[PDB]
Amino acid sequence: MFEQRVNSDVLTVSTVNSQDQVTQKPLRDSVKQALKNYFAQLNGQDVNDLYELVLAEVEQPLLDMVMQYTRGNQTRAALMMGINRGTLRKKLKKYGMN
Amino acid sequence: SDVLTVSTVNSQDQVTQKPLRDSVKQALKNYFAQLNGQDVNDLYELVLAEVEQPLLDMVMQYTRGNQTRAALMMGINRGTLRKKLKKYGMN
DNA sequence: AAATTCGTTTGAATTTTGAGCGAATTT
DNA sequence: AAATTCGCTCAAAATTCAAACGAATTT
Repeated sequence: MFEQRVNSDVLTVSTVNSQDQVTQKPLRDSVKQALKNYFAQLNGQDVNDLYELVLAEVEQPLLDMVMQYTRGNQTRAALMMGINRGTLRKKLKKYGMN
Repeated sequence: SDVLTVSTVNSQDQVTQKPLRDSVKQALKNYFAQLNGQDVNDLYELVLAEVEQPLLDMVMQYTRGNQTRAALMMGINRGTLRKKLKKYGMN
């Protein structure tokens, strides 16, 4: 009765395929494509912040949406994100979303 | 100005970049829509796992398996990296 | 009014980090 | 032959955390 939903098909993105059909592909693939395009435009420059770089780019929308979802309620937001309320307040401050 | 972007196509077959954060936002809007007041519980680990794996995979490819250079690129500790690789069983 | 949330401290648990080391590997 | 990396430890620096609690909001 319940079809298996793989973890990679939980957060998905609309894409267009070779037959102009709209399909959901994992968010993973978005991250992969972003990184591949990032690496290609390096041309051998040295990197030292890739994790923080990727992390900000992902934390900001996550907080944005979860704050919209809870209608500004930091306690619920912290509770559905699975992090301490203080950690959440910290992150929100970090991205000027307070 | 945006270092992390993905490729989009519009109805006129024009390709265009968009910030990765738009993808993340879309995926989440879809997630929240699909569940109807069901409880979300560990959304941060959820998203974080969805992002750490392709990151590790791409940086390990770029450095041809060299964990030390990977860790240096990412700006994390080599131990932290080994740990994360263990976590997603890619070692 | 009642409850919930906010805003903040405080100290404990957990995690990340650096540094050091011989073994194994790459150059 | 050398240099680099790995695999692994120790402990200390940093971060996350669960509690508080009154003030401030919301229900």
